[PDB]
Amino acid sequence: MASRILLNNGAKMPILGLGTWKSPPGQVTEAVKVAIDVGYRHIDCAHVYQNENEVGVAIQEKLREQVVKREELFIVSKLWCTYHEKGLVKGACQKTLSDLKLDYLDLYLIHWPTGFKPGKEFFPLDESGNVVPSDTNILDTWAAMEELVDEGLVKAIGISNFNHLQVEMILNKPGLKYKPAVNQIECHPYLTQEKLIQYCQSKGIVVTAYSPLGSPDRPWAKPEDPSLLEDPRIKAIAAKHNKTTAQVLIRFPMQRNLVVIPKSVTPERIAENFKVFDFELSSQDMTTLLSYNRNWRVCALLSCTSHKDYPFHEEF
Ligand SMILES: NC(=O)C1=CN([C@@H]2O[C@H](COP(=O)(O)OP(=O)(O)OC[C@H]3O[C@@H](n4cnc5c(N)ncnc54)[C@H](OP(=O)(O)O)[C@@H]3O)[C@@H](O)[C@H]2O)C=CC1
Ligand SMILES: O=C(O)COc1cc(F)ccc1C(=S)NCc1ccc(Br)cc1F
Repeated sequence: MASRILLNNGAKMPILGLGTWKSPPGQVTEAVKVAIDVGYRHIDCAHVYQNENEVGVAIQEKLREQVVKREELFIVSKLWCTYHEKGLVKGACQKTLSDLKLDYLDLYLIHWPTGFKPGKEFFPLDESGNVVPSDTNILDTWAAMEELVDEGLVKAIGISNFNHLQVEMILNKPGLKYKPAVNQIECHPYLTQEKLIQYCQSKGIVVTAYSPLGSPDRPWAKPEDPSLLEDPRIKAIAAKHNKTTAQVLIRFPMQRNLVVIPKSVTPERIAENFKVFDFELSSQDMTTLLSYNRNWRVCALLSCTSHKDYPFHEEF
C-alpha cells in the first residue's frame, strides 16, 4: 500500500504509527528508537500519558544520529481535558513541545470533547466521584487550536473521541478557520464504527483507529472480556495469509483508508506490526472482519458520563 494519506491541510500522514499509552517510561525510549530504526515515521503521544519526555529523548537521539530528518517524522500529541481554556491551550501545547524536544507538532488533537476544571489533577472529581466540568465548549477550544496553527506551533489540528454531532458542530462553527484534519477514535472488529467513519470520510476528515488490537493491557481489562488477538475466526484469516493475528488487525483499518496506531514496547512486536505492507485482505476478508462488530469499547469512563459533552450517549 501507499504509506501516507493526504490530509486536508495539504500534508501527508503515515498510515501506520506507534502508540505510546501505557508504554512505561523506562521502556518507551527504546521502543521509539527501535520503531524509528525499523521504519516507523509516526508516533502517537499525549501529555496525559505521562511519558512524553522519554518519547522525546528517543526522537531527539534519532534526529541527532541522522537516522531520520524532522520533515520525515509525523509527531502527534493531544490537549488534555484540564486545558480547555483559552488561556491554557498554548502553554499545554508548549509543555508537550518542550517534553518531546520539538519546535512543532505535525498534528495536535483535542483529546476528548469534554473540558474539566483546570488544576494539577487530570481527573478532578467532586466528593461523589463525578468529574468536575469546565464551562468552556468545543467551539471556543477549537478557536484556541486554530491559533496554534497561526503561531507555527502545530502544522495540523484535529479531534479525538468526537461523535457525529460533535464533528458536525465543529464543521458548522461560525467563522471556522481550519477544518479538523483528523478524528482519532477507537476502531477494531468488535467496534467497527461504520457510521461515524462514513460521516467523517464524507467530510474529508481522516480517521485514525486507536486500540486496534483491543488494548489487552488496558488497566480495567476483565477475564471474561472479548479478545481480538485470541478470536479463532481472526486467527484463521491470519493463518490463511501466513501472517499473525496482530498483522491482520493492523492491515484491516489500513484497507478502510484509516490510519492505525498499534502500541507495543516489545521490540519484536514493534517490528512485526510494521510488516503489513506486503499482503492484502480480500473484500470477503474485510466484510467478514466487519461482521464481528459488537459495539464493544476499550475506552469509556463512568466518572465522566454526566459531563454534558461526554461523547458516547449518541449512537455515533
Ligand atoms: N485518543 C484516545 O483517546 C486514545 C488513543 N489511543 C492511542 O492508541 C494507541 C493504541 O491503543 P492501545 O489502547 O494502547 O492498545 P492496542 O490495541 O494498540 O494494544 C496494545 C497491546 O497489544 C500488545 N501487542 C502489540 N503488538 C502485539 C503483537 N504483535 N502481538 C501481541 N500483542 C501485541 C501490547 O503489548 P506490549 O506493549 O507488551 O508488546 C499491548 O499490551 C495507544 O497507545 C495510544 O497511542 C488509545 C486509546 C485512546
Ligand atoms: O484517553 C486515552 O487516550 C487513553 O486512556 C487514558 C489514558 C490516560 F493516560 C489516563 C486516562 C485514560 C482514560 S481512563 N481514558 C478514557 C477516558 C478519558 C476521558 C473521557 Br472524557 C472519557 C474516557 F473514556
